Amino acid sequence: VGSVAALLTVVFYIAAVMATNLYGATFPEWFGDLSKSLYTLFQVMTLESWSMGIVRPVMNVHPNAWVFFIPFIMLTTFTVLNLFIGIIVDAM
Amino acid sequence: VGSVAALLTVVFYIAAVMATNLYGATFPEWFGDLSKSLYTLFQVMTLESWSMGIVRPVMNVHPNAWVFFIPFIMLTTFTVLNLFIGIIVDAM
Amino acid sequence: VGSVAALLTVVFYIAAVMATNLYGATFPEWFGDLSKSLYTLFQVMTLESWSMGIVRPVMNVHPNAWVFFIPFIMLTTFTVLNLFIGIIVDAM
Amino acid sequence: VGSVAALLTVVFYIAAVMATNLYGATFPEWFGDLSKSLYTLFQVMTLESWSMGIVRPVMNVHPNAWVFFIPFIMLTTFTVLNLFIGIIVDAM
Ligand SMILES: [Br-]
Ligand SMILES: [Br-]
Ligand code: NA
Ligand code: NA
Ligand code: NA
Repeated sequence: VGSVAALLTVVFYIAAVMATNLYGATFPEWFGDLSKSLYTLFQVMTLESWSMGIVRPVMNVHPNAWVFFIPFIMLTTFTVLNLFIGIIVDAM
Repeated sequence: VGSVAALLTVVFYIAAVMATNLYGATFPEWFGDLSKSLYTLFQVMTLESWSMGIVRPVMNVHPNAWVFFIPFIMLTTFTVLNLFIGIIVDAM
Repeated sequence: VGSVAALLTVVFYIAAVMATNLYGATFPEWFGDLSKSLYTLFQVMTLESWSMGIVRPVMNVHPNAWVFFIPFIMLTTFTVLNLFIGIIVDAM
Repeated sequence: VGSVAALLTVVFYIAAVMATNLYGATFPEWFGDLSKSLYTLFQVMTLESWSMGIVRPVMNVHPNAWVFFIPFIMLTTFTVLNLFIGIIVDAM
């Protein structure tokens, strides 16, 4: 469980650094600093307004933004589910 | 199953009291009384418009609001999933 | 699996009849006929805009609407998850 | 796991071709080409704004659009969950 939880933290910090660099200047409310980026990527992970609210407005400036966000979703959504199931099975 | 269901009820009432106190005055439609608070925190748990609809408007007045909401989500989303899986396994 | 799938169909039709009757006149686009109601309740089940998009506008006319929708969500979200897990385990 | 992952890829490409053909002319931002279609159908799968954001605007032009989208959701949401659970069990 600890290895999976540490993997997600490292992935979350690398992604939030990457997103600050890529979309910070063009989208400062969502990715203007590391803290705004970490909060936004958490929102993207929970799936909340990920496309209509964040990704589509971003893609109008950065067409390839889907190469960042879609894999981020596919990985974090799998890892979180694997972490929760892992913690539940270990507690049993 | 009963212990997990009781844990969530106690956590839900403490959070909705806390939210009434913190955000009630500045956001009365969402946290103006305990009943509005319990409804909103349920909506936050289901992930529905949690960030674009509630948390981002709140953070514009209370910058640290994420310290309340993010852990609330992480805990309730884990507990509910643990309660549903627990009820399914016990029925088998 | 068949018993769970039949339980959800009966619950979905009873709810969609109830919602047509209760909210049809005041909210015709969402519950004006049985077909619009069945579609809306499916959207409510997937959690999509359930509160900001449907339930909050409804509650402004019908304050108690949460007594219908919250249990509907709690039941269908549990049943669907139980049906999917049940179908997966039976296939193994 | 490989058979389930290949089934989803074939289903995703057939659906995105079908959606390009059906809704491309009337809704070009969402289904104007295969690339836009594949992105939108992924967003529909994650449940993000599927009804208020995409399906309801589409249904105002194509009333039967629900015959495409509802089964697409029911199938992909089941398959993805079956793929993730399958990958987790195989890793154990
Ligand atoms: Br989470
Ligand atoms: Br479903
Ligand atoms: Na959602
Ligand atoms: Na969801
Ligand atoms: Na939403």
